[PDB]
Amino acid sequence: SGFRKMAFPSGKVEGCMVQVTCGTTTLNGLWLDDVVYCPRHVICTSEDMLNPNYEDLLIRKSNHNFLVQAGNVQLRVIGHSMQNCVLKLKVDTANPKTPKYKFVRIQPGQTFSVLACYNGSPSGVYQCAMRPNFTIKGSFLNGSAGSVGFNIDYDCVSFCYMHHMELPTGVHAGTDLEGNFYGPFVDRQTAQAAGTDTTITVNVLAWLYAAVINGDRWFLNRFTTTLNDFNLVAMKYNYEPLTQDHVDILGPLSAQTGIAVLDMCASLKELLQNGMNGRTILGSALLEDEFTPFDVVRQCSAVKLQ
Amino acid sequence: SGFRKMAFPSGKVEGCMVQVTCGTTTLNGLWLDDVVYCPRHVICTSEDMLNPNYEDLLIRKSNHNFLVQAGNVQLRVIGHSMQNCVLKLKVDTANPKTPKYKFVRIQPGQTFSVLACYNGSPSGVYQCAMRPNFTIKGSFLNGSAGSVGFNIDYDCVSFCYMHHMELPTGVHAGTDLEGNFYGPFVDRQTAQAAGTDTTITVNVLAWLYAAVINGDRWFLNRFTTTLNDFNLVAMKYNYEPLTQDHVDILGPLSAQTGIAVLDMCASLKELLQNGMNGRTILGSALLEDEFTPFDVVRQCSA
Repeated sequence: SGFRKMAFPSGKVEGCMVQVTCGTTTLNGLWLDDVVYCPRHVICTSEDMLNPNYEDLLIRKSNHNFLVQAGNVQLRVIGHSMQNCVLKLKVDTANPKTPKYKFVRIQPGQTFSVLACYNGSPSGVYQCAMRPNFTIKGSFLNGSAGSVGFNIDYDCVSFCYMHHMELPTGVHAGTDLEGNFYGPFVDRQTAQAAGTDTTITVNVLAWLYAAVINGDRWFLNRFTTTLNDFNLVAMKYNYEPLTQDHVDILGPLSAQTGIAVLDMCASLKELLQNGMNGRTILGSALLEDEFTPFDVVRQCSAVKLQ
Repeated sequence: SGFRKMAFPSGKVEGCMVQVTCGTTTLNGLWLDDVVYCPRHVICTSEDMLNPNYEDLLIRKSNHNFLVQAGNVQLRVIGHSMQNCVLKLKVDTANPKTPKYKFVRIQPGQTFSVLACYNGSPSGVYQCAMRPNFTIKGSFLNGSAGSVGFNIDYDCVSFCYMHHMELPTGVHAGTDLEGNFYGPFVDRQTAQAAGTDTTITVNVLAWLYAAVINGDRWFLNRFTTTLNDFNLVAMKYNYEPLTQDHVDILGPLSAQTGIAVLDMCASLKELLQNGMNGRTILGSALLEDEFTPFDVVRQCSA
């Protein structure tokens, strides 16, 4: 029992992290087969970051201006190219530790594990969600760029995030592994702001189910609301609107608990309007929105009476 | 910036997890050099768990009763001995992925990473604190026993916890890697209760320093206190005592932010006596006590 924000074991991704130097800048890269992926702003100097012309910066480079290290093993760079906001370095050696992998672009509300790295070395792992404003509420310092987010299904690693920068409100932005940014952000050291961040309603509901399964049930109401009725309250408290597809996703959690989904919505409604009266839910004083319904299912398996 | 429960990367520990089976009982083992460490209840049926005589149960086993499986390769057990509540199985192959390691017994309030495993196969990793009542609040299902807790210091894995069992409140109980339980618990199926938990005061202060480092500045007040006066309020609010040794541990964070340790004691005293008045600290409406001072510097400094 118990219920924790849990990250995937990071060993497979650790086997892919390398150090990428260009000029005087070191950050992290991802070594898959014979390609190293990393943020293109590794070619900037500290003078270049207000409005870099990345094409112009890159034609000034050659393979000799990149140093890639996989641990103490040197990787000879034999090609480079720029795809959107990621640099792809071709190297003379395919990574023998390459897992089965995919590149996927996740939707807001979906979670993933982050392996934070500095100078090519894994430093920590933790669980994150793509927020509705396309930021990540992470923990990153200077030198973390090129850290990646991922999920593991079976033995296949789905890479979904590569980290580029920190917005001044203390949240983080980055790209998929094809280099397309999540959200309206660009890789420059300019003034940009996260949009208003809303709460992921479906995930809050899944977390409440997790609380019920683990015995925390003080907040339930035998009351049924409607989708339209709930959504009026949702917009008042800056919650993502709830769709019928959200209700479908929560069907299995609903069967295991014997609490219908619109009952749980009425329970969540009452928490929004009245607060939690000084009690906690799963050790938390806030409504938690970074567990997906699948994340809850993996961690709270139960017998079904038939 | 940002502050998050952050575990150490699990790769070096994943290379040590094996599956240990004795009869119809399977749990997790830690393979280091030519030894596998696992909870001794691997040698029990459902019936034995009521009141096991572990010595008599073990002396009835042989090497061949023990199935150790590392991935797709089985290892031969070539000796077995019991150390307190853990079993040490000698295996005929030294783990080529053995990291530099040490075994440490940790104190309440310290944190560690847990690599939850089922059937010898890693499932997930997360941070835990050793509570003052010597339990942890983890996420362990049946079959997770033998999962281990660890810190990584440079190239070295300090193993400090191995999981054994679940208590009636859903908290978890375990041993160090010498098989000595944390807390008054025993590896038998009888009613045992976690003691009254207390808030790890020095960790709360460390978390407040982490807030200020991130920019959450509002709880500060230039009112101050003595250590003896602060603890009087601490006692009443079920907070652990704050020792001079705790004040020393916070010294490095004190000089980073510029806030004297007892000044942050005075601010937390105000937080306890009034509540937070609807605000949050580091995106929490509660005073978080599961980040040590070392955990904070790990996340805010170079």
